[PDB]
Parts: sequence; structure tokens; C-alpha cells
Amino acid sequence: SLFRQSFLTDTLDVHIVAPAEQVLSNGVQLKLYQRGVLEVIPENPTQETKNIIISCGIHGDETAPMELVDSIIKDIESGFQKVDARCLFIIAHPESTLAHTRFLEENLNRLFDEKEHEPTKELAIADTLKLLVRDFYQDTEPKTRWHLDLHCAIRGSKHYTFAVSPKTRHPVRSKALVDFLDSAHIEAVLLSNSPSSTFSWYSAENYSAQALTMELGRVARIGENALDRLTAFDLALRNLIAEAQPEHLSKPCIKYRVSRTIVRLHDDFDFMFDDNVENFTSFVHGEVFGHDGDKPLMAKNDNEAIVFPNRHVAIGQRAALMVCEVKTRFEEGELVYD
Ligand SMILES: [Zn+2]
Repeated sequence: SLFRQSFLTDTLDVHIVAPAEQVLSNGVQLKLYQRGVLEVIPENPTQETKNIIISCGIHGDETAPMELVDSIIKDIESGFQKVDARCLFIIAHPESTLAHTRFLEENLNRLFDEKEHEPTKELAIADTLKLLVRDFYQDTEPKTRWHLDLHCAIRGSKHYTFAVSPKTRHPVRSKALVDFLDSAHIEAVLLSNSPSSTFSWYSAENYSAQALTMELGRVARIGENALDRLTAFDLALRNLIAEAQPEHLSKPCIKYRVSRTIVRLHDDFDFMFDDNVENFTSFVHGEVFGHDGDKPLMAKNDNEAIVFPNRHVAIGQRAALMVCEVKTRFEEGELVYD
């Protein structure tokens, strides 16, 4: 009723983006601030009502989550989906989804930190996203804040689904967030040990949001995704916006910590494995898998795995993450390790 065809289709069509609101029969409120920005407010908001930012498309070619979000919007508008939490749905960067690329000028998910950046289409976008976050979390209790940034991996992995929890002094690794991971059947969660520049990290660092960057499957065109493999996640996400089905029958996702961070020191840097190297590819102690100048790269422990490898990474930046399972527990409602 608010859309010509659907949230994702309208967003993708350049010829339609003026603000508009709408109140559903069940009391749910929908507000389209601008292209790809949809707020959903529950009929009966309370002090315990969650404020969830659900973003997708930070990278244009990662369509699966966009499709899931599109169906959730459709179900909420038809009353089929019960709405209990205040949400902000975002399809960031629709222009890149059209070019079917990761980005147009620069990786949007590296532009949220305080470093200096050159002017790019993505910079201006990131600038706008920081504003949307601010407006949505304004006058909300920190404990109610959630930010789920939905992505897709660019390479294979023994973990079809996994998530990354940002590093901040704020307690953003809660019991509810972890329960969500488990209910969603996310195979593993990587706990960052260093401040980042992602959209997820920005919410955690600046608004203490229970935030994650979630890798849902692989990249594929719209209508050509392996959607069934995301059924568990989608159901867990629907239960979250509806504040329902709070069970603990599922298994704990694997918890990883950063063994060490690899930084490119010289121009002559490379890995021995192929470019289609899978995330979480493990190594044995002392195994060489690359080299930086003269000094080779080899596993330190016996339980290390490589994550997010990138040999094109400019000099001085990180080329990879070495991770390993970690012994975890909850201390004062925060998931910590060791
Ligand atoms: Zn991504």
C-alpha cells in the first residue's frame, strides 16, 4: 500500500522516494523516510521495546538478506508478521545492487571510522547512514538497542553462516544477542579484538548497540539465492521482531577469538593458497601459507584458521585474521573469553 510493488523493488527503481507514512489495521506504523529507509513502529511501544536496525546491502551484490528483508516487509504490511519491536530497515547503496558489484568507488564498510577519507559516493552514503542511526536511537535506552547488518561471504567456508561481533569498551555482547545467534543457527561468531570501520562497529562503538555483521551465505543475483539455507536465520529474525518463541533447545554457535592479525609490511607479499581460499581454512603448527618480503607466514598455534584473506590490501593495512576457538563464559551479562 505504501510501495508500488515492494520495498526492494521500489528501492531498485530510480523512477518513483518522497517521505510517506502509513498506519496498518493492527496498529503497526510504517514510515518511509527516503529511498531504502523504512521504519516500523509497534502499536504498543513500552520501555522494554527493542529498537532494531536491520540493514542489508552495504555491499551491493549481497542480495539474499535483501530478499529476506523484502519478504518481512511484505508480511508486516499484510499483518501476517506480528510486530513487537521498533525497527529501521535499510537497503544501503541500491545503485551498487544495480551495477551488481560490491561497491562503486570504495568499500562502503570501511568508511565509518574517524580516519581521513577521500570524497566518494560511498563516503556520502556512510555520512547519511550515521545520521539514520543517530535519529533512530535518539531517546532510547542503550539496553534496547540492536543493529544487525546483513551480508554475504565472497568465498566459501565450512561455516555457511557466521557473524562478527565488534570491539568496543561498551558491553555489546549480551545474553540476548548470543541466544539470537544460537536460535538463528549461525554456525560461528568471531569476537573482534580491534576497533573497526564497519557499519556494525559504528553502532556498537557510538551507541552501545548489540551489533553484529552477519555473513549469510554467498553472493548471488536476486531470485537466484540458496534461500532455504537461510530459513533458520529468517525464522529467528522474525521471532525477534515479534518478541516470540524464546527457547534454548538449539546448540551453541562456535566462538572464535583473534589469535593474531596479519599486516602487510612489504610490496612482495602473497599467500600460497588460491584466491578461492575458504574462510576459516585451518593450518597445522608451523605450516607456511604465505610470505611477507623475506619473512614467511606460518601458523603459530595448532588451532589457527585464516579469515578474510586479501593480498591486494594496501601496504600497512591488515591482510588477514588468524582465529581459533575460544573458551567462553558470561561475566556480568557480557560474553568474554579465557
Ligand atoms: Zn558484505
